[PDB]
Amino acid sequence: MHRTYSLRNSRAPTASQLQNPPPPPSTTKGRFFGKGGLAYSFRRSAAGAFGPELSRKLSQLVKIEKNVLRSMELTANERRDAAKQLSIWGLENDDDVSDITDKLGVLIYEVSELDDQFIDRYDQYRLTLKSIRDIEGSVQPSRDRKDKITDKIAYLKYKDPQSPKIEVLEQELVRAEAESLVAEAQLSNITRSKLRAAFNYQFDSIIEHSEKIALIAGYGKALLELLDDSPVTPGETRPAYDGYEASKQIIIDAESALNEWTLDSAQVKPT
Amino acid sequence: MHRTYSLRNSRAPTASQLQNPPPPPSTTKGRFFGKGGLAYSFRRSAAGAFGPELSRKLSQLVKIEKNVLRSMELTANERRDAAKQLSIWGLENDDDVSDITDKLGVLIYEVSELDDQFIDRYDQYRLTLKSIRDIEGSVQPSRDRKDKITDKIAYLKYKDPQSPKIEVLEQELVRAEAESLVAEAQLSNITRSKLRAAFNYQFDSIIEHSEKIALIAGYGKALLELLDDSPVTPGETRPAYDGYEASKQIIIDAESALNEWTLDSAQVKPT
Ligand SMILES: O=P(O)(O)O[C@@H]1[C@H](O)[C@H](O)[C@@H](OP(=O)(O)O)[C@H](OP(=O)(O)O)[C@H]1O
Ligand SMILES: O=P(O)(O)O[C@@H]1[C@H](O)[C@H](O)[C@@H](OP(=O)(O)O)[C@H](OP(=O)(O)O)[C@H]1O
Repeated sequence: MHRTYSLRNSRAPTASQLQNPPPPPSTTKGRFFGKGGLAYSFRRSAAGAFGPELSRKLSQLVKIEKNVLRSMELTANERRDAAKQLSIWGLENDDDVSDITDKLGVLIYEVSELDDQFIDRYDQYRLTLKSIRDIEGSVQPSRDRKDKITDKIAYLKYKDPQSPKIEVLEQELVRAEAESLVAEAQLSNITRSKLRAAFNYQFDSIIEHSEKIALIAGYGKALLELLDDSPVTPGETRPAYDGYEASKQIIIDAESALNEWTLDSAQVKPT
Repeated sequence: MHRTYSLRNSRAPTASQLQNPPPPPSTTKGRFFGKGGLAYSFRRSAAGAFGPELSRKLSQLVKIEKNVLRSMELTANERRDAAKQLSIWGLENDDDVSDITDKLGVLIYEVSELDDQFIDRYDQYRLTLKSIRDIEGSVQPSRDRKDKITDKIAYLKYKDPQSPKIEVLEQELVRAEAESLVAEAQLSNITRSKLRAAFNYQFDSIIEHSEKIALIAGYGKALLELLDDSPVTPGETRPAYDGYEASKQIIIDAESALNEWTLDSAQVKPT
C-alpha cells in the first residue's frame, strides 16, 4: 500500500502520476452490493457457517479464490469477444486502418490466451491451497477430541475425584496430547512447505504473464507507430497503403519473442 | 495467436511450456451460456438491433467494453477481499507465517490498486472509443440522405424524365454528394487520429501495469525466500523468528521502486 501517514484515502503521486494527472474515476461504478449478485455470497456464507471452525477461514478463502477464477475466465472470454468484434468493426474502414485494427485484434487474442494460461496456473495454486485446507481441517478434530476429553476429565474430577474412570480418562488425555502436540508440529511443517511452494508457483506465473503482456504491449506500440496518423486535407485522394510487409514482420517478431521467452529470460530486476 | 499450420486446436509449446508440462484445464469451467447471465446479453443485442447500421458495430464494441470494465472492477474488488481474508486466516499461525502472509496480503492489495488505476485508464480509452463512435455515427446520416435522394432521383427519372422536380433534386443530390465525399475524408482522418491516440494510451497503461505487477511479483518472491521452509523434526521446539526487519526493508524497497517507476523506466525491449 502507498498511503503516507495521513488520514487521507489518497496516496502521494508516483513518477507516473507526476507525469500526467490521473484520469477521473470510472463512470461504470454503479450502486449495488458491490459484487453483482447473491448466490456466490450465499456460498461464501455457507463456507463461513457450516465448516469446522479452524478450517472455516481457509475454506472461505478457497471459495473466494474460485469466485476470482470464475470472474477472470469470464472477463478473458469477454476480452476475446471484444477484440474479435473490434476488428470486425475495423474491417470496413481504410485499408491501413483495417490492417492495424486486425493486428491489434490478434495481439489482444494473444493477451486473452496468455490470461487463460495464467488462469490455469492460478487454479493449480488454488488446488494446492485446497490441499493444505484439507490436511489442516482434518488435523483439527485431533485437538477437538483433546479439548472434549480434557473438559470431560475436569468435570469428572469435580463431580467424583475418586471415580474409577479418572485413570483411564487420564491415560486417554495423555494419548490425545501425544497425538496433538506433535500433530501441531507436523501441521506447521506442511503448512510452511505448501504455502511456500504454492506462492512461488503463483508468483512465477504472475511474472511470466506480466512480462509476456509487456512484450505484447511494446510490440503493439511499435506497430501503432506504423499507422499513418497524418491527416489528409479535405477533398484530396487517399495515399496508397504499403504497410503489409512491415506489420507482417512485426507480428512475426512478436510471435518469435513470445516463443523465446523463458523464466530466466525475464528482465525484471528487483532491488 | 500461436497456432502452427495444423487443424489442431493446440499450439506448439514455448520455452516456458517446454520447461514444465502445462497444468490441466481449470476445474471451475462449468456448463452455461459461457457468460453467466442474460441482462448484459440483452443489452448487447439491443445495441445490435436498434442503433444505426454503420454505427451499430461500434456501439456494440462500446457496450462490450463496458461489460469488460465492470467485470474487471468486480474481480479487482474480489481479489482485494481474497487478499484481506487470506491474511486474516494467516493471522492465527506461526509468527513467521503470520508476517509472510500479511506482507503477501499487502502486495496483493497493491496489485488490486494498480488494477484499479489501469481500469481508470481503460475507461478513458473506452470513452475515446465512445467519442469516435459518436462522431462517425452522426456522420452516417449524411450518406443515408445521399442514398435516399439518389433512389428518389432514379425513381422520378424512371416515372417522369421531364418532371420539373428533376433539376432541383439533381442539385440537391450534387449538394449531398459534396457534403458526403469530403465528409468521408474527414471521417477517415478523425478515425485514424482517435484510434491511434486511444490505442497508444491503452498500451501505455497496459505496459505500466504489467511492469508494476512484475516488480511486485519479483519482490514477493524475494520475500518468500525469507520464509524458513526447513521442516522441524517432530517433538521439537519452534526456532525464534527474526525476519521482521528483513521484510521491513523489503516492503520499504518495494514501495520505493513503485514510486520510482516511470514510463521511460520500463525495461521491456521489443525486438
Ligand atoms: O440518463 P439515462 O436515461 O439513465 O441513460 C443514461 C445515459 O443517458 C445514456 O443513455 C447511456 O450512456 P450512452 O450514451 O453511452 O449509451 C447510459 O448508459 P451507461 O451508464 O451504461 O453509459 C444511461 O445510463
Ligand atoms: O461436483 P460439484 O457438485 O459441482 O461440487 C464440486 C466438488 O464436488 C466439491 O463439492 C467442491 O470442492 P470441495 O470438496 O473442496 O468443497 C467444489 O467446489 P470448488 O470448485 O470451489 O473446490 C465443487 O465445485
